[PDB]
Amino acid sequence: MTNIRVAIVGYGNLGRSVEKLIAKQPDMDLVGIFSRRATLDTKTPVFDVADVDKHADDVDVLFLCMGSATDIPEQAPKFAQFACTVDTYDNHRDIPRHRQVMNEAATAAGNVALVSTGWDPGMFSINRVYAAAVLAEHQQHTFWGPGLSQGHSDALRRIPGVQKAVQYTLPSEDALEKARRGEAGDLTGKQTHKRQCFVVADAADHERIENDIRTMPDYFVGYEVEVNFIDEATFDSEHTGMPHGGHVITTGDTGGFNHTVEYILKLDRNPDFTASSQIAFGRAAHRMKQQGQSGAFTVLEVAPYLLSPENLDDLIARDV
Amino acid sequence: MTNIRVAIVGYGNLGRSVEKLIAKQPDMDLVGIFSRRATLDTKTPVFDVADVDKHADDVDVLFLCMGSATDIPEQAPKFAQFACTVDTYDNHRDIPRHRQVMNEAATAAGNVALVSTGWDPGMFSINRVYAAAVLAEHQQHTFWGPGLSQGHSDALRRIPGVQKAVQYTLPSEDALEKARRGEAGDLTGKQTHKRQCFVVADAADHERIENDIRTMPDYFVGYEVEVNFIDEATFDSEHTGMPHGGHVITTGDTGGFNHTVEYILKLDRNPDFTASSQIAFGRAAHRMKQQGQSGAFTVLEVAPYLLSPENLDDLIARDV
Ligand SMILES: N[C@H](CCC[C@H](N)C(=O)O)C(=O)O
Ligand SMILES: N[C@H](CCC[C@H](N)C(=O)O)C(=O)O
Repeated sequence: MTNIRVAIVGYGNLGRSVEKLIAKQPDMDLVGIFSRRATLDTKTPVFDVADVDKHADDVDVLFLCMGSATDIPEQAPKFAQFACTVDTYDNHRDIPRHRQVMNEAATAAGNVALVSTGWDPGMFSINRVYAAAVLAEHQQHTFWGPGLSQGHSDALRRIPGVQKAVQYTLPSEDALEKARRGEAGDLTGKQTHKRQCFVVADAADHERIENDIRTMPDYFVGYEVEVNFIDEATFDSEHTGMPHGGHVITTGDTGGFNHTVEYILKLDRNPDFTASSQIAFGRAAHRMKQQGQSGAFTVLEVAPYLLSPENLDDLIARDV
Repeated sequence: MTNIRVAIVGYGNLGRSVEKLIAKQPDMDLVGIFSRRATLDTKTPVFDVADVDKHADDVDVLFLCMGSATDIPEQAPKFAQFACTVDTYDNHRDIPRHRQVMNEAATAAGNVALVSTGWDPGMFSINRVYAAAVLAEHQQHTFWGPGLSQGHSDALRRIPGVQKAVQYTLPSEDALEKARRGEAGDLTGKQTHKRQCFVVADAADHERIENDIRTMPDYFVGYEVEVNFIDEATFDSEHTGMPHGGHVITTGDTGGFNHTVEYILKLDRNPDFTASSQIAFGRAAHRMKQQGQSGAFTVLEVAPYLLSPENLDDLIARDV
């Protein structure tokens, strides 16, 4: 049948969310997990990542769930040569480059590669584009949280001396309300979000770790940053959740008439929504290839019906 | 240059909104208005609709701004044979049929036809699809207003004896809040919207007109309907606006974790946002055809980047 044979590459939080979610897909079959490790805390079969070539015939889509600001750039293209790949690559400054290289790779193999999926990048990206396209004269703002930013949390974890750490992005409600009225055109994303950190570290390292957090380009400089050092027991019991979300707000004027477009996401578990998007886009990638296409593609180049497990005609008869 | 020669067919509220808005498009040129009437309250050149064939060489896209529940079904296909057409056909039960016929017509002429655009159908349709696709187990509700429904207002105007009339769709805020919590799964759209009518008519016709409103299939039966008869002076001074909007709310569970997706529109002028969408989709239709495609297409089959006046690479470098 047209049941999409799928495999996951890597096995952290995201890989784990994708695994449990692939089960609720009516047209997908998890064939296994490709890992560097021989044993893994799962019932799902595991193969050495180095034996992908041997499985390149039993797997339709390769969900790249390993990487962050490292393993995806270096490793992602190698996988494009064996199957259709879907990644959630979120380094915004590098997305254009990452897509150029993935493209050469995918087109060269005759398979499709969907890059930088998720909710941001991903769902928020699509929303920014549609609203800005439809409203000729517009103002647009993207707000995150309140909630745990995965990108900022692991940036904190890479700082020598940091044992455990979490980062909460907190948006200004005033800014939020002003953006809805079209009164936030003089404000940028750095002025409308406070970044709150909770870090476990030896007291001897506090001064150094704090300066390192505050002067970290891209992630923290330019932002109002709060740094909280707590003992490990407090970290462990009070910071267990992973909620997140945000708003993409666009306003536009059509001649003395204001229009407000707002997309909102309230997620109880951050990696679970990222995996859900990554999955629907893997269904699209196969459809795109199965219908003859190749190379890299951003979420901006996929027609919405390609993500739906449903027949196009049912969608037009029920959803339009 | 690649400045899209465009023309408008018809000239009511929508045609009028499209005209003023085409001016703020950086890549479009209004060539004229095709009308049944010789004279029109505009500076824009007007041609007899019957002379479209003579202009089929000077016009790239034909914005169909005439029709509603009549002129579009009968007339829309004739125009597909002369240029790319964009319509805002909103008869939900007939959209699938309307697209089948438009398709034969467009494919037969080698040009593209974008059907049923606007905000609903249109923007709300896209949102229903994405959220339902990404969230495997989901609940979805569409709320309208508060505001003036154009479809229901002109349905009222067709009732013999009705001189003037307006209809306001009012959604239940309780339902709204319950949908955000995932507690509205037992409710339908008929139970969550009250339909409020303001009608001018001779007092002799009130009883008959009211029964006709209440028993009108599709538009009013099944809904809680309020009918208000007012004098014309009151109608004229107090019911001049055309605001509208709504929410598409989807919830989903990923294993004990809830996710809420909400798309909201607050429009100060209803036809102005419909025209803004219709316009961006006319830019896409040309791109689709200019890149070799033909037949009818719903908003579900257009990749988002096709609506943006901007270069794809700028979008990926700035918006992803
Ligand atoms: N930059 C955003 C987060 C985006 C979402 C996802 N990419 C993540 O890292 O959680 C924030 O500051 O909270
Ligand atoms: N059925 C919706 C309206 C959709 C929007 C647009 N199609 C219009 O007629 O205004 C309502 O009841 O208010």
